Amino acid sequence: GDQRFGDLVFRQLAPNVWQHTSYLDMPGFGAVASNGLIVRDGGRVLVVDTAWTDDQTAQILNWIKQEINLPVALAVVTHAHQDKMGGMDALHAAGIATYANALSNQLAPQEGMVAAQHSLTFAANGWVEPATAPNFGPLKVFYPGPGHTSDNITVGIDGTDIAFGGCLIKDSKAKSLGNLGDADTEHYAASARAFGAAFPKASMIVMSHSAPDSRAAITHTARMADKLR
Ligand SMILES: Cc1c(CP(=O)(O)O)c2ccc(N3CCCC3)cc2n(CC2CCCC2)c1=O
Ligand SMILES: [Zn+2]
Ligand SMILES: [Zn+2]
Repeated sequence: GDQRFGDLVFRQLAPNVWQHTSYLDMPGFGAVASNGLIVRDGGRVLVVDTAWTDDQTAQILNWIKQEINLPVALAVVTHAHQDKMGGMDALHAAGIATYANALSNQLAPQEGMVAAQHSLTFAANGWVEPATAPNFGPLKVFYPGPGHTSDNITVGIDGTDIAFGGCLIKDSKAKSLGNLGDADTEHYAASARAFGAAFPKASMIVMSHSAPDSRAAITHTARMADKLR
């Protein structure tokens, strides 16, 4: 059930959850799909990840306006790369409170990203320090450890079977682990499984560059990561 809205695709995953998809024509490799989430929490909307660009991100807000018609209370972005943080200005222009890993906001300038307004910090166990993620409601935010990037974070939705690995997790039939230029070879496998252990009740794993999968994605990604050991 893919709904086309301008150059973006929206798919309902569950009663209060949609997957937003945006495309960037990358030279030689084609038009790359990137996924985030839109979660209705009672009388407000929560956004996970921007589109690639400000224009695309503004089309997510246009879609929310038409299809939900409630204020976007906050957005959380899963690491400091264009597919996840490219549209930060569009969120700020819309007056939306924005949250990222402290380290994402630290990296954002040199990555050519605009920093989120607010910084998340994580306890030893990797769960977000609740003080830093206020009014997140059903969004459960977890730092699995260094993987796809050193600053990558994951999000589960309470009252839902859905967990989001971002660019850390690839689908169960994936060939490679993709871009590893900013990756941590050592702890990737561990981080991939820490995400799995953090959301064990999650039967639908949403990820950046594939349609939603089974938990096989996590094991498959972790198993492919174990070759980097
Ligand atoms: C940041 C980044 C991404 C997004 P992410 O998956 O790393 O989050 C990317 C995402 C996808 C991608 N092709 C998709 C199929 C296989 C590879 C390449 C990506 N390249 C490398 C390009 C930079 C300019 C020319 C090559 C990236 O630099
Ligand atoms: Zn990335
Ligand atoms: Zn990615």
